[PDB]
Formats: sequence, structure tokens, C-alpha cells
Amino acid sequence: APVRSLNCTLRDSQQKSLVMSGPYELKALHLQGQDMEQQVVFSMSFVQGEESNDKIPVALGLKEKNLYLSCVLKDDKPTLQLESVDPKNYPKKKMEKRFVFNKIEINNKLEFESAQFPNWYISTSQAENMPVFLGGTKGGQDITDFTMQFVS
Ligand SMILES: CCOc1ccc([C@@H](C)N)cc1
Repeated sequence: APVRSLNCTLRDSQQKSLVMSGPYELKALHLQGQDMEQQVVFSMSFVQGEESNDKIPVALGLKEKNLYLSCVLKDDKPTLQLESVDPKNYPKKKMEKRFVFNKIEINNKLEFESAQFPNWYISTSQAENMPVFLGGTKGGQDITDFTMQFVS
């Protein structure tokens, strides 16, 4: 049947919000009140891939945009990018591996591991207005835990 998707926002464990701030750019910053309209709304699709109770393969598209988070090698490093797709063909259940994240529930938080690059995670910095990047450890100064808010 059709791929199933939910609208949602994400916040890092320091309660920073994600924003489209530049052509293909996601950054994280502290937001509250009127400025919260600026946050990115995701369409989280539940896609094909290896699955367990606490590890669920998803794709993260921007709501009603043909843009997806994806993991590719750039200048020889696993990186996080926003990638445009053919809007006639997306979302789909069999998303290509660069678009797949394992959504992992640990201690009431979520982590998003790259399916393509094991043990590389969607991450945010301590500091305000830095890239949303792919980080090669769920351990240190960088933030790899999030909460999800469900949106209408
Ligand atoms: C989701 C990707 O967001 C990015 C934000 C910033 C940058 C640098 C290159 N300006 C790269 C990606």
C-alpha cells in the first residue's frame, strides 16, 4: 500500500529547535514563542529496512517539500545533507539507503542513526546556529538525542 508518514518536529536534548536557515541548510537554536513557527516540520516516513522493538527505519522529509535528509560521503567523510528528489516518486516505502535512519528509542529519547553509516548519528552542537551534522559517535560534547513532537 502507500508508505505511512507522520508530521512532526524534533528538538535536541538541550531543547534546541531545527530550522532551514540557508538554501539546503539545517541549523539548531533555542526558540520559544512566536519564533517557533520557524521550526522545520518533518514528514517522518516508516520505510523498508532491518527493524527491532526499539530500532525503526524512517526517512525524514520536509513537510510538503521534495527534500529529504540523506547521508553521503562528502570530501571522503559521512555527512548529512538535504537532497531534492522527484516529487512524483517520493515518499516511497523502499527509500534508498542514504535516506534511511534507524530511529532508536533509549531512556525516553530518540537517536537517529544512519542506516548507510553505522554508528553515525544526526547531531547538534552545544552552540547556537551551528550545522545539524552527522557525527561519528553517540558519546561526547555533541548532542545525539532528540524528542519528537507530533504535529496536526
Ligand atoms: C542538513 C544539512 O545542513 C547543513 C548545514 C550547514 C552546512 C554547511 C556546509 N554550511 C551543511 C549542511
